[PDB]
Amino acid sequence: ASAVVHPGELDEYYGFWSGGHSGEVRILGIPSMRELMRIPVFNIDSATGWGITNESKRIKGDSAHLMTGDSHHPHMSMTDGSYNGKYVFINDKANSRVARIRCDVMKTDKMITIPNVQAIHGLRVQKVPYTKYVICNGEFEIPMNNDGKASLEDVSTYRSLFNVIDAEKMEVAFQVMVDGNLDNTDADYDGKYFFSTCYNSEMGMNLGEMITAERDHVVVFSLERCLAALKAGKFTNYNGNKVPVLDGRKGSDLTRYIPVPKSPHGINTAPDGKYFVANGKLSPTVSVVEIARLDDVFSGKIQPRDAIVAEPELGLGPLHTAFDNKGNAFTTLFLDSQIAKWNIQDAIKAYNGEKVNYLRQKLDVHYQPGHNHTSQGETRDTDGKWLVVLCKFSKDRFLPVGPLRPENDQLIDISGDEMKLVHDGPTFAEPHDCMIVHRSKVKPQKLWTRDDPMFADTVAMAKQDGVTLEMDNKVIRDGNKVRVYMTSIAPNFGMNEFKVKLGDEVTVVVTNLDQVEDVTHGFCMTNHGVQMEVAPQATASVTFIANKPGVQWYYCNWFCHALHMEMRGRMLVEAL
Amino acid sequence: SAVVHPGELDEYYGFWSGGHSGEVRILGIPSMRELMRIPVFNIDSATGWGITNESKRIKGDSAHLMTGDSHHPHMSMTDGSYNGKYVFINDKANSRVARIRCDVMKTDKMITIPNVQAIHGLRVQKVPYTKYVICNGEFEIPMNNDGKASLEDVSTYRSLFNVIDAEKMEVAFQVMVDGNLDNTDADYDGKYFFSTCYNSEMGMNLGEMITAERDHVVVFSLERCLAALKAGKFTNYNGNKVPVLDGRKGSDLTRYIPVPKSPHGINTAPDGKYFVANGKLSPTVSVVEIARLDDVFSGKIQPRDAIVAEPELGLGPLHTAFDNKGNAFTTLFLDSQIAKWNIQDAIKAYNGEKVNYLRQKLDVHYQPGHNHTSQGETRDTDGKWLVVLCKFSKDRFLPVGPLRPENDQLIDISGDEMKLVHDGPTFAEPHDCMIVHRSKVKPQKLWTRDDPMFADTVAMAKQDGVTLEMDNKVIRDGNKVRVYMTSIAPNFGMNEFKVKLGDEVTVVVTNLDQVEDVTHGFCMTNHGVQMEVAPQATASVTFIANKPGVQWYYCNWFCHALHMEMRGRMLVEAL
Ligand SMILES: [Ca+2]
Ligand SMILES: [Ca+2]
Repeated sequence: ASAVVHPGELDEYYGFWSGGHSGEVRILGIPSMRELMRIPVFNIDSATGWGITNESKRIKGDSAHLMTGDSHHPHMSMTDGSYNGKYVFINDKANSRVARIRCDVMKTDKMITIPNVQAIHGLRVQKVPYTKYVICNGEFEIPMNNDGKASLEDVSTYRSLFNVIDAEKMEVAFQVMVDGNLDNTDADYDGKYFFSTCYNSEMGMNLGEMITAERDHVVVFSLERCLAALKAGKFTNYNGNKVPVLDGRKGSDLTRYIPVPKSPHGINTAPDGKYFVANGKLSPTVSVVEIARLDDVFSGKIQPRDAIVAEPELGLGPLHTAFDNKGNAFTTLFLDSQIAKWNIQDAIKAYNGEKVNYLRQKLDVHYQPGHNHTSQGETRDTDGKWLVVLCKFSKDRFLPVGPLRPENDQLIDISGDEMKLVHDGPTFAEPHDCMIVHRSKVKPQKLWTRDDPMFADTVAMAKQDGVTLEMDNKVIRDGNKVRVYMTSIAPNFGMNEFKVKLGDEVTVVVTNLDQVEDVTHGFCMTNHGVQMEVAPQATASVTFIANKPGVQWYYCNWFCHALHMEMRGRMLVEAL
Repeated sequence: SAVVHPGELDEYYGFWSGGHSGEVRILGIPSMRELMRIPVFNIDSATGWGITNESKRIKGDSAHLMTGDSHHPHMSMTDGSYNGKYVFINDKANSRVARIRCDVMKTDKMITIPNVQAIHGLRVQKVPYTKYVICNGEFEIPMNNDGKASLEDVSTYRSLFNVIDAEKMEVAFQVMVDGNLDNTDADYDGKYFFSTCYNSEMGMNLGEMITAERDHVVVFSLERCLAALKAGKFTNYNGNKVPVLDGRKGSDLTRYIPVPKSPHGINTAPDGKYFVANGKLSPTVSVVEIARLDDVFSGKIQPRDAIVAEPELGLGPLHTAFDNKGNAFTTLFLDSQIAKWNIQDAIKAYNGEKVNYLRQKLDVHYQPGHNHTSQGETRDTDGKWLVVLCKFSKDRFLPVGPLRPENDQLIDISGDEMKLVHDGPTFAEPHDCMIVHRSKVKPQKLWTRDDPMFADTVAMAKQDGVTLEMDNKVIRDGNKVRVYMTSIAPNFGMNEFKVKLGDEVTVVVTNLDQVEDVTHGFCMTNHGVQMEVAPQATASVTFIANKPGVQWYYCNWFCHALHMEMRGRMLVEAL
């Protein structure tokens, strides 16, 4: 289509982007490819104070002390295989966390550390009947009792686990121990199966060992059999936690292993729910599995390789596949630096021995593509309009900026069934993955509400102090703790000064009482490394030590009003 | 045209304030795409800036701060033209100034400015080159801010103007003033600097800060300040050695020009002939003829005689940029417009001639703060592009919840009518930006082993007998362990190493690839530790091995087809 969005025109879709090594999630407008917002997740965000405010530290829980992460796969909750706009889930590979973003407020509301695992890589959502579960893979291999004693160097004890999270509760429902490691994951359109690639079926501890096998596998998980095993008590608990771990190693009836060449990476469900495609990586192929054959693999009527219905050669380094609404597939070729457009039914005919061309087109991309994604492509609403390709090396595509270069997110018009590159988008910190949802499916709110759970503990603290946040400007003294409750209505804080003793632990609680959307305030204590966003009708709080004597100005750092520079007051720190 | 198609390059670099995010951003102009984020005052998960030992060294006395608010990014000049060497940037929130090296596009120096609170305006000396960087303390505090008798005694409170030696990155001197300070600029002669003041009242609340019908612009004579310093006419405060000069009203070092009303921006015209101070609460700007300043200093004329026009423009004038034709573009925050006006016509109208100085008002969306033209703060001003930094985007973009982006609007000014061409959503309210032609900036492609940015790490390795270009070694030092490893994609030079529970582990990684932008990373899983390791760079991080058992480290950057396999084990032995 046209990719130009002129002033006063709106984008058609939201993109929820991996922030990659930055630890954030980004909202893009499609097709303009402009970044509309950054949602802080695993990072310490100076702009909003996410990671330093008390409300955000509470959400981070057991990981509040961590300052970094690597945001991998962002995916939105579905009802009957269509996006429902409620949540976006995102994993941190670096510290094995999963977080949930509420789309009403576009902030992270839950975060959990997955036990018993190291490195959560693939993450997707259950599609059908709705996102009951979020699925994600432990990529690295570690002992279940990883205590630094006899298991430390004993590779025969090392395991990777597949993780099934209750999406609404944001708690791990169960884990499945597998043979090999795990890489990417996806779900069917029936609510019956989940499936993951494995690159280290060898359980190798160095690169050479991890690339010896001509075929690793896709492991398929039967949800029905897993739930039955759980109900029958056929699980183990490890590490003093209560997460049930099921045994899905070879020999189990919970899982089946389909051999796939070679150290495969992406695994992608076709939007008709008929097939999934596993991407060959070191083999110049993709492997196509017919989902309707999985029951026969589980019953032992056919062998796991009998579920493969095509295995077309495409090119060098296939990593990831996306789909249009017409039966075609778009596969990234990392080493050839192309997208291969191919037709699934023709690839099936060719696997059956028919002399038929399945390859439609190869498009040069710039350069070294990882994942690629189509508009609404992971749902039944796939529309065949846009393809976005996440290229890892931008080389000559942008002005030079030094020894660290941006990545290149390339937008391709696939609407004419003939692919045309229309935009090179420089991006920071190597987004891994993204998703594209039509604007009609996402409806954020304009104002916070006073009962929001995200600052409910801070409200409860105020109530214990006898403070009404909507009304009060009060200083509560609790020994060497000081709790300062202030209102803000642009261009004024509700207190012009307050006094504390040197060394006091000061918690400032600010409530923005403006009632107009977009009138964001901030609170910054100068020279203390403290700043935070205070959104309309929100309460936010930060705790710091008053370890600097004398006059210490606080101010509203956000431009909320013509007189915002004058929206400041003094913390007066008395000497001992 | 503002379209940059695939395989075409932008014409200019923009160096953008990251606002409350604490970073600096590099944009392509006119595409308005963000090419890079340079970490400064923030803790950058992508690169490890703020957690690596190299970056904490650079941060010095502020390595413990996790936040900042990056204000005014400006590039060094030679004879009033950008020279591409440095970009300087202030942190208002914690009173710091940092320097970015443009060869590697990383921050190389950072200092906390003493005796002050809240650095707002920052600009560079233009002529004969950027010898000095100039910046303002916005808030008013005692010089002996000890929490004793001065605490509530407002008569002790002061703001200081700060002159930094750009090449040394040390404060050269400070000038104490009456009133506070807001924005600043420099002439094109190397004679004068000048700052706005909104709190000439020394008010401690909003009402008190807006009582005066005129506050002022304070003009600093560089020659007189240098002479006073050499004569020993300075004081030191707070046990530091920064010389503070007395520029209060009546000093020979400064002159105070009355300007209505709580003014904000102050902007030098590209011919060096005028500066414009922006009226804010007064619907005017005040135009000063720079050549009159010597006569203000000698007493031949009085300070208000420096003003040659004070045209009414509209409600809330905040900031002025210039084309290459004698026109000015002033943001009107309250009217939500840009006013295009002609300086010489405004002077004629001030002198009673029946001439219209207002060329056009363009609606912007919405509530503009600063605005900037392409090469506009230099002699190379080309009159092609104007960017306007609007604070409220309202309905301009798809809705994203209670926090909305700002709107950076690109306007084609190359013809007689201003034409809006692009709305750019931006994060965290950029305060200010600059636009430099691509030909003036020439970054390098690879680091070199002698770079000062990791020299202390190299010197540590040398004390251990380690040659970083060759060695994969573990050094044991009591409860400290130093691990030196090479990386050549797709392999680290070690597949595993052993430590004891509770050891303080420093991992030093040197990337030996010789191809541009084959970036590696090092991440210690579940430890909150990750960093960029650029080609030919060394990077290091220190953490406690407080988790027993197998702890995988991996290359988080996609450096090779086999990057997922580029990983090894830290084996943490139980006690
Ligand atoms: Ca393998
Ligand atoms: Ca005033």
